[PDB]
Amino acid sequence: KYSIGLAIGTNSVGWAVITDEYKVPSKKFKVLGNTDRHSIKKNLIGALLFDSGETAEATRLKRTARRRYTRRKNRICYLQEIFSNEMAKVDDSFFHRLEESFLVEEDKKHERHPIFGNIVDEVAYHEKYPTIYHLRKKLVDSTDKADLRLIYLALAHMIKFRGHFLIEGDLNPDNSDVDKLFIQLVQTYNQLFEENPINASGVDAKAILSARLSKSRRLENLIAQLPGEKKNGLFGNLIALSLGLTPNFKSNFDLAEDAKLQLSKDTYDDDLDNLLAQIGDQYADLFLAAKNLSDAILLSDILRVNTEITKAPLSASMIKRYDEHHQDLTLLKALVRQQLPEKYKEIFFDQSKNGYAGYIDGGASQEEFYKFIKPILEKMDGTEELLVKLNREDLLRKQRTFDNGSIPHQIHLGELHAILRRQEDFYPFLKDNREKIEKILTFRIPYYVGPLARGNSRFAWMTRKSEETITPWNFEEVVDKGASAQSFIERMTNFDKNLPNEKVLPKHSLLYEYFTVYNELTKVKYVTEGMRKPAFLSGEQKKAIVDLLFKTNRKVTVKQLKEDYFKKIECFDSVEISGVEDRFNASLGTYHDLLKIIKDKDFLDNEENEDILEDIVLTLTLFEDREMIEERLKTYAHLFDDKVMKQLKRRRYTGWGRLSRKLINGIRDKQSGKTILDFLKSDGFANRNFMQLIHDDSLTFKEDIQKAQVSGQGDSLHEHIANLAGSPAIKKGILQTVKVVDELVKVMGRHKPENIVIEMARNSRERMKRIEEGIKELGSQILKEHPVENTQLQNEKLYLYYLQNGRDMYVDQELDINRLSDYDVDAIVPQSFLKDDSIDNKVLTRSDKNRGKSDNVPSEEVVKKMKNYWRQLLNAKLITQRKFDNLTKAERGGLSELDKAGFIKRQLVETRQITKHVAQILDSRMNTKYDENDKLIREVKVITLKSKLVSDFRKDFQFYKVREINNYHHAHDAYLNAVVGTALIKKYPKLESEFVYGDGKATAKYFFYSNIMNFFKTEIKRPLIETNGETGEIVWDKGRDFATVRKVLSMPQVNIVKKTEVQTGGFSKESILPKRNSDKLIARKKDWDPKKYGGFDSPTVAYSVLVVAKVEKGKSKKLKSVKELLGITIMERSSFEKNPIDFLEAKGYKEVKKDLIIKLPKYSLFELENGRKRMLASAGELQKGNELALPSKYVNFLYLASHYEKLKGSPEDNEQKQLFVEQHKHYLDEIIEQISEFSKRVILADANLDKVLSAYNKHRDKPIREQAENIIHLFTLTNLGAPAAFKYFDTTIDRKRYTSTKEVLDATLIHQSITGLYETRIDLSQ
RNA sequence: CGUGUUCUAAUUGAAGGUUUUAGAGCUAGAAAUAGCAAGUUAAAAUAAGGCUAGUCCGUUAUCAACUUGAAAAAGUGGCACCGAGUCGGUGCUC
DNA sequence: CAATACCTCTTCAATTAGAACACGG
DNA sequence: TTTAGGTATTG
Repeated sequence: KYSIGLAIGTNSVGWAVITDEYKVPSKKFKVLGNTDRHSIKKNLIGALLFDSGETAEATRLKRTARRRYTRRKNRICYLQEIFSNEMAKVDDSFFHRLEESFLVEEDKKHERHPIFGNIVDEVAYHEKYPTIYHLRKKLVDSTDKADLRLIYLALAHMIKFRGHFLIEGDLNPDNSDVDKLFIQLVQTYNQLFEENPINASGVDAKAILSARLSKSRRLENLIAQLPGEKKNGLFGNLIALSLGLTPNFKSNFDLAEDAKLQLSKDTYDDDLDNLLAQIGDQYADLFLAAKNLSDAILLSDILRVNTEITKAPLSASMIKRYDEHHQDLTLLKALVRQQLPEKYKEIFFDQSKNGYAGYIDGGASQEEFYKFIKPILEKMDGTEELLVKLNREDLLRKQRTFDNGSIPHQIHLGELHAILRRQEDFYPFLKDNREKIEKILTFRIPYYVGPLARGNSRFAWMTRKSEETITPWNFEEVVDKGASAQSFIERMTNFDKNLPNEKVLPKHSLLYEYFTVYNELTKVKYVTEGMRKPAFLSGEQKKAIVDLLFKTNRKVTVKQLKEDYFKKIECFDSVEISGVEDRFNASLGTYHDLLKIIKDKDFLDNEENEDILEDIVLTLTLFEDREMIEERLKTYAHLFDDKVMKQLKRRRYTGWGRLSRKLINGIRDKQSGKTILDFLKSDGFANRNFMQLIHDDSLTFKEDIQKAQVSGQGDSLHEHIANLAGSPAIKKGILQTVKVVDELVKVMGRHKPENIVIEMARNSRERMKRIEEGIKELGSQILKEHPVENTQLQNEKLYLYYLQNGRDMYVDQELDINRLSDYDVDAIVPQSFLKDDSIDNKVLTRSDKNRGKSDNVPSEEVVKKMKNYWRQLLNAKLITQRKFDNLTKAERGGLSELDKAGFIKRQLVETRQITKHVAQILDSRMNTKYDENDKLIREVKVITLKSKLVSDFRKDFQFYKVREINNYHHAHDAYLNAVVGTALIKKYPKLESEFVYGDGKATAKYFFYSNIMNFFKTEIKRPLIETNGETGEIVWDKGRDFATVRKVLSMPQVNIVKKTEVQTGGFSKESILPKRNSDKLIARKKDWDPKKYGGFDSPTVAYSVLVVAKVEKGKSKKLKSVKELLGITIMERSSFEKNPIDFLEAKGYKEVKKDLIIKLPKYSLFELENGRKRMLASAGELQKGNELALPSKYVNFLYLASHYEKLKGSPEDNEQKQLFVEQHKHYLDEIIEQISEFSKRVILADANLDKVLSAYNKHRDKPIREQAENIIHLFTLTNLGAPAAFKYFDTTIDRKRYTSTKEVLDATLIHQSITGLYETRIDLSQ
């Protein structure tokens, strides 16, 4: 006789229970435990809060990291295992010192000095070769045998930090001189293209190409010197290509299909080559000439140093940085001595202040130290060159800085190679292992290979040819690499909804194509002059149509049918076709795709070869990497010409279908012995449809399927709640709410509800890049003209201006950067139709009156001027298809009366699909009973509501919601949603299809919805009491019921249950604190004394536990008795559970009482004394446990007082509210008295409270809007949970935390329900 | 069907940061002190660590209590009424 | 004791897959 | 992107 309404949010879940007259019931419960009480009475409405659920994204980037860090450790491992024999010969302990290089001299086992043991020599190496990049030049240059331990020393370093694989190819650093290389291209292109000849013109190609200027520009700067060549003309692309780019010369050679080329991209050498043959072999020389330049320029940025001396440029550059520090370090210090020597300690000796002494020795970034000395360099004179260097960002470089990593790995490998070649003569073992050693630097598992697991990884999927250990060297052979690649993908791709078991067919499969075609053809009607009835296409006719027309054309069209087949074959001079649009919707595209590739039409037609064409496409869809693609294209390799095969690889396919293969031809109807495809071709008489067939009872197809949906019988609840497409947090809530219902029903005597009413409610650097790119494609200097910062664009009217590129969207005029305030944000589509605050639906222009009518999308006039302008933006990606299409819409017709009706509806019916399964799951769990007909006995209605019913209802009925006062409102919001949705479908059963779950003309529809919520009101002239005119049933009573709502709303006691959740996650703050004398510090590794070595700190605690036990005090070690809290940290927790006592004793607690220990999750609740209540938060601290049941009038009063966004109300009413603000303006004192009395009673943090009071007291003069909003601010001290910062108008009130758990220890412990209804109460004295 | 954004799940890379150690500091001066020279680099751990010993796994999800289960998860607590500062009383069942 | 006041690893690359949602045709 | 438990500091 009751109904349950619930609110499901990210962090909260609101529930309620309602009588037959919208009252809320009031039951007396039991209370297990030792306390005197044996029952308590509580209301039937409330909210269960919790911590927001957390996504796996951080954890995965952890998962990734750990797999990542160790592999790098492994590379440093293979060098040693290569080296071990020859290193012991040379040195016994070199490797041992390195492993133990970290340990303290006292704990050091071998000689402290890693490289040579001796103190004297190590000093020597460090001063001939002071930075490891001084050593890296030597052994790529020197032709004199060198100490092996220096050689390994070089090698690991490159391997440990190796360079990025963004670019894959081979680099011959014979490319140092760009001018020479470029000039050589001018030559070979002239020879190729005698008719139009370039002139080199003495461009500082090295100078032009070399420069930092943006990549697109340089090719422009180069073509600005040429005497009159087009940018996109053949030369231009080539030039553009060497600089990393993906130009296109398809337009100069008019290839039918676009021919796009990146040197960097893996698919280049063939790609040009696959292309190159097609333009003649002659050019091929031209591109290589281009690559050779690319190599010389490509590396240009890492070193501008003359190539000619050095075969190891990148490292040589670092030597350069070192020298350019030294003399600028002498000259700075020297200059400071020359002027302002007095302030010289701060700059160098003192770490703290960002001084150079800070820079080397303190936590001072390169950007933190460059902006410290900026005044000083300026303030000083004679430093002018110095200033120039800094502005360049070159002032005092360090060898490791954030940027490196635009160093490709192929010079780090360019330099590994030079060393081995250099010294393999001295040492035979290198030539034996040069390949291995290079392969260590070279080798990266691909993504599709996955973790090299052996059956123990939830994550990995690869499969093994040989079970021997995998080493970079043996890799291809051990891993079933291709097969593994098909495994990568076949776990993230779909299964048929109809058939769970069969994995979905790829999109470009011929069979889907013979299915789509034969299906769209099944309902073609045709008529001619002679016939009585227009009739279906016959089986003979369809096959004839598919074979002739479709197999001959990509697209088959209506008059292709009329004249090509009927006239040609059936000779109907003229015909009428009912079935189709201008052309058939499907096409036999894949059939056509192939015909071009292999040119054997009968082959495609032949049935026997048909499983090849699906295992061609399943392999062509399935794979990304062209080398990978080849492997399974060998299996069918024998038949085709070699020339085709090369062609075959290129046309890769994408996307996947929804239909399987046993469906389309998989299953056979028993009586008729035909599969759907069979059915589709040749259903005699009526031509049944896929949909039809799947519901033809006469047919077995529905029946057979029936088993398929059933198999596995669904899955248990979280197994299902964790597969719904949505927020991780939202799913957590979805679960929690059902755990509420099964109680609320359990509570209501296991009596199922009449109605269950559900609601759900609804980047800093992202803005920077999108603009960054957009201007670049646009090429405007507007970004240059005015620059801005990454922290600035959370303000739209600023941010919008940039996407619009400083021009009026509706006006074609430039914009005032400074006075954005005068201008107006305009939402393209009016808010009344839809509520959109997105960058997608907003625009900024001076006046929002130039778009057009208030009541429509921007006017035809607006589109005409700037439709074109809107294209530059879309291409720039400065706007979007959603943003664009609406903007251009008016030429599509402005929103039709049909459109408007649609928006007004969607405000009220929830079409959000995440809120659907949730609705569905309730129905399924709730209604299990089955009637004699297959039909379902729906005994609980489910209802989904949009927020706007309830949110508006408070606005129009004096039920205002102030979130800030209390956590209560999340619970009122079920109640309202309960009675709203119950009373709705008691007046309009017709809407039950829309509002409840289970199976032009618009203008009126607009009316029907807009006024739907009228009936509650007395005047809009409505009768007080509502009814169903059909059933003679009462639904509403304006007088009695409204009063009831107020009675429910202001109820003093609501159930508010912070979920007790055990803490999880990282053990402690990731930061590694320096060695300290603290027992707080945690030893980073099991041997490493943090007093000695440094450690972590700040461990989080998965749950605390009360030990009532004894410890010894004093020399006597007398055993006293304690009862304290011991938090068990998350490193510790695993250890605890194996045995607590042994673990507990270890801490030193003695004669621990085994039975007494009680696990306490974070957020546990104790009520001590006055009814002041507290939630555990950490072992040492507790949280505000109390809620404020503010009498409503104060709740109502404030909402108006804050006066949010001024007033949105209808004008006459606004007068009505105001007097009451100041009739009851004295209420403000009442509120403070309400906080003031309560704060004294429960919050119990007086030291602050006087402080708070005073702020209000001296601000009595200030207006209510000011004072009024702020009092709302002041609620923050009050609120359930943990202290945070807050202020009155300018006065900031710091928090007061609760610093020990002692006061809990002889107090009540409350273990409540998932609802707060059932409790068990524990008086802690013992 | 086409397209596009957004968000989620997985995999495979790069660059910094941090932490002890190694880069013979000197000149005075009994000393705290005070004069100047030096600084740019490397090694190593990078969740403690687990057994299934992999170039594997190690921060998501799920969690009142009590009886019971390995775990999953099943089982446990009268009703009415009048009233309201976090549930208080009444009558009834019991 | 419990009042104040500081601290909290970061920023980039590449590849697949699928909902969900909103424009067009 | 800011909270809200851990840390040692000062009165």
